[PDB]
Amino acid sequence: IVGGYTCGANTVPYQVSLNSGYHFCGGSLINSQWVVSAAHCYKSGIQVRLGEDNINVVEGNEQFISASKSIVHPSYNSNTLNNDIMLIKLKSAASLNSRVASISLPTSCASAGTQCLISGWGNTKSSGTSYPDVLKCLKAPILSDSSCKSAYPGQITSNMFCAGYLEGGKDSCQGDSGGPVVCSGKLQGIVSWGSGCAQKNKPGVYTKVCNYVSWIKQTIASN
Ligand SMILES: [Ca+2]
Repeated sequence: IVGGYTCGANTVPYQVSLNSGYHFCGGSLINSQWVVSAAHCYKSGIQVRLGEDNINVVEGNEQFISASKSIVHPSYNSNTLNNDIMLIKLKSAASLNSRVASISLPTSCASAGTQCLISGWGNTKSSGTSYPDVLKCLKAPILSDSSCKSAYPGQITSNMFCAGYLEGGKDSCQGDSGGPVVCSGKLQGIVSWGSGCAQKNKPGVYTKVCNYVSWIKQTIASN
């Protein structure tokens, strides 16, 4: 997260860290046994880390649970990043409390102008590299489809939306991939892609979760 603030320990209780020896992506806990992330975060051997703030220090509220199955969206296209969404089943149910909790799925899509919260452990600089150890947060609005398509001609599908600031300075960045975009208490987006981080006229692009609720629910109900 570039240009954000320190969330505060366990203030984003649905945020998870995907770990393969090191943090490599975020995700969101949608129930006691399932996490949703980006398909471009797929790899074998994932451990899901819940209840984290400092990812390099054991602080007492963590739960470390291995993944038992990963399901990449059937129509994911790695070249365009269309359908950039993945489900991860945990080997055992998480223990839900005030610091580890699930985030609701949306019943309706959020409209442009809605303010959302984006969070992650990604890079905090637009030029250079500095990775924080504690969770960072950014408040950002959903941008109009027109402004999003104008920023990225020929690249935005109906399964994507832009959020952030056209003037730059504030954005998600490398290492935030797969993490949540939460608006009015519902998961509306997944950190997907962009052109660099926090550059003028290049806002972040996010997977539009409201298009995938049926697939998510049917998949969880049969796996
Ligand atoms: Ca920790």
